[PDB]
Amino acid sequence: GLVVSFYTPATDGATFTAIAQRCNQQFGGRFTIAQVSLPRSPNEQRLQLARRLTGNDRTLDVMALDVVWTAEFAEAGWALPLSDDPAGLAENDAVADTLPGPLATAGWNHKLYAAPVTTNTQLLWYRPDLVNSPPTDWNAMIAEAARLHAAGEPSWIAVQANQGEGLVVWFNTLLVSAGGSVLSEDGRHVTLTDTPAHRAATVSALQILKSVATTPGADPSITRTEEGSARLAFEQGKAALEVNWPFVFASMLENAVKGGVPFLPLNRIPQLAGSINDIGTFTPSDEQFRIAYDASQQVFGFAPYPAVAPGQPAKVTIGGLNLAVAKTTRHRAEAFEAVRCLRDQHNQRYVSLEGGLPAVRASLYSDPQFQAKYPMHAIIRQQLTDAAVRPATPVYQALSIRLAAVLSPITEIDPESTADELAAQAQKAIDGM
Ligand SMILES: O[C@@H]1[C@@H](O)[C@@H](O[C@H]2O[C@H](CF)[C@@H](O)[C@@H](O)[C@@H]2O)O[C@H](CF)[C@H]1O
Repeated sequence: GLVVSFYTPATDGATFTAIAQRCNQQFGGRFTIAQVSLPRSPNEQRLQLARRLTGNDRTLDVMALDVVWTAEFAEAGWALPLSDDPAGLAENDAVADTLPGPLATAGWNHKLYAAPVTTNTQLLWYRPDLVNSPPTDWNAMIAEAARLHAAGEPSWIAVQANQGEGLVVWFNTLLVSAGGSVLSEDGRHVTLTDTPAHRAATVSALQILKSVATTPGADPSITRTEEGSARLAFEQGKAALEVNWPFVFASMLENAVKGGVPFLPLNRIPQLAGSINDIGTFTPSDEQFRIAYDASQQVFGFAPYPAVAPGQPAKVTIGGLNLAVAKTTRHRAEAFEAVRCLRDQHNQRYVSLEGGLPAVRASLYSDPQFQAKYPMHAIIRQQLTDAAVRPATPVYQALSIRLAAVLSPITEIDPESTADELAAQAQKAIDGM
């Protein structure tokens, strides 16, 4: 029958292709979901969708949106409200058995405009064979990197952050962890420097960025304009401390079994031969998972994101993907039916355990069979419960571009003057209404 197109980030395309294929067996031949890839970069993801939306591409049906695009797509009319489902089932489905943090990212002006499908929060990943106890706060991270450099050990702090959205995410986490905020609750005022407490938070965050950027043994890549991968730096043994989203867990086991991780030669364990399937994905039996995870524990550990204020946890910026029905769709009923099928319990287990993307269904985090394959589950749920959020505003794309340009390169941050420049650039973004 008809085709429901399903646009997703390219890096997640294989995972969502698998989910769509499962969802296509359950539709009685009434319709088919066809996954289509978008570039890497949240901003260029959005750009491609916005061109199709303003050009009235009537073949565009369902979109996997970064959590920061809700306000823009809702206010533009590009994402239909879930109440536009002709069956009237979308809103109840979106909230049922779903964590509240993700749901907050899917709303605008008191209505839902998307159904959460994946969420995200960053953890500390470390080498337990080199780092005796994982740092609990950022001054401790700095000290550990220095101690490693002095011992001749890998000294990079690999943070998934170059000159774009990941850098804005890191800054947002530090800022909110210190008690600040980019914008006011209603999104209409810049609150980086408007009170002494807010200015103090912004300065504290900038001081941490600058300190990490200039630790002895820091990555020479910080200053340049090119793109590096924290995940790959750690897998290659260039860093013993990494701050990243939890997809690095699935990556570490898979690439180790393939032979791509020098300090974790799972490719030399006979019991793991053939645990890569014929499309290249690590798909272990229960016993193979136990063998690979036990081996990995010697060289790979995880821990909460480091705090800014010692003594209590960080407030970690939430990430993820929400499923929205485009206003261009010719088939609203089937597009909303597809959204419900894409986020069902079976496909949520799959998106976390094979795709590396945290599920949004609360039940999974209370499910011992899921917990046995997703060992980070408790820290992830804790960090999603008291999460920082990036500002929700229709001009987010312009705000993030202006913020990232001030922050980058982080070696050139000077906390007091950079704080004022940030506030002035943020103000230009929201002055564009
Ligand atoms: O498509 C990928 C995605 O771009 C990127 O997304 C994550 O970082 C972004 C940049 F900070 C956040 O804006 C986003 O919210 C958050 O999920 O890494 C994911 C895997 F962790 C991928 O699935």
